[PDB]
Amino acid sequence: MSTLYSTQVKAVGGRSGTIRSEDGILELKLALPKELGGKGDATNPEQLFAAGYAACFGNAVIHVTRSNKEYKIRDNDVEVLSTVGIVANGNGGFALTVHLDVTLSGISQADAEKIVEQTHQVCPYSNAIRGNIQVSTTVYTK
Amino acid sequence: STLYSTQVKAVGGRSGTIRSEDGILELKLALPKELGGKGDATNPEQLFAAGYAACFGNAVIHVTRSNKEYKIRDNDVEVLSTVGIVANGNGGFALTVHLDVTLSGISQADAEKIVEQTHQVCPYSNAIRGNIQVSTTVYTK
Repeated sequence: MSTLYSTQVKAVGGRSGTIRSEDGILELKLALPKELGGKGDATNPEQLFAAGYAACFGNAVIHVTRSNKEYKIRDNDVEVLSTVGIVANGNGGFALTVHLDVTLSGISQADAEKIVEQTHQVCPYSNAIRGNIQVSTTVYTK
Repeated sequence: STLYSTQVKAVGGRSGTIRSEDGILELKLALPKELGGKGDATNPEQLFAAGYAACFGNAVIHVTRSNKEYKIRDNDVEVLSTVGIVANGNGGFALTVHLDVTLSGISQADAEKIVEQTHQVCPYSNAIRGNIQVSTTVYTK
């Protein structure tokens, strides 16, 4: 299959530097959080990953709910709260952890759990990290 | 032990919003024009490209300063990530990743060896190994 969309982002200076997409849409400074000896003035790779994952997955949730043909939902009926952490692995190394809190409005609990299970096969983030990060997921309805 | 943890809330998918719990990261999201959107705002692929390129560059700095053959400052490292989204063969989507990594003031062979070492260190490269075959080109400027 051919690539549906591609984008480029330039990062200079590591976790204390800057990032800027080539189209200028995304441009912001980075800072080490206080937990890693920084100020926390600005975002960080974990925050950026958390945001992109939560947004991909929520969109895939909408996409799966609508392909199942049962529920009437609008986009804002889906909320994903991602928790992204960085832990120590091996000797001195670092690994990521991900937990997803998925809240669906106007859907039964069993259907929401089945929907969320389905979207893990859809969102490219989940497919990207399967087996390396053991993603945990809790499904809420409201 | 968990050394740092962050939370981001996303409402409405690729046309909605994101907001970190501490308020530091708050952005609108839009579908790109290639997918029929207006492209007013960022998207999950840009966010991933930005996070990945920032980790790898930071891990490149650490690896270079761990072999201790070159004295290098932060802005001597630049990572240009190319992230695409493609449909897989099984009713889902997959990411593609390419990294153009530019290291100032060091030889080509040392830069290639440093980048190879970094791929074992950056959590994002470890996060996707076996699912995404990352391609990498090393430049020395």
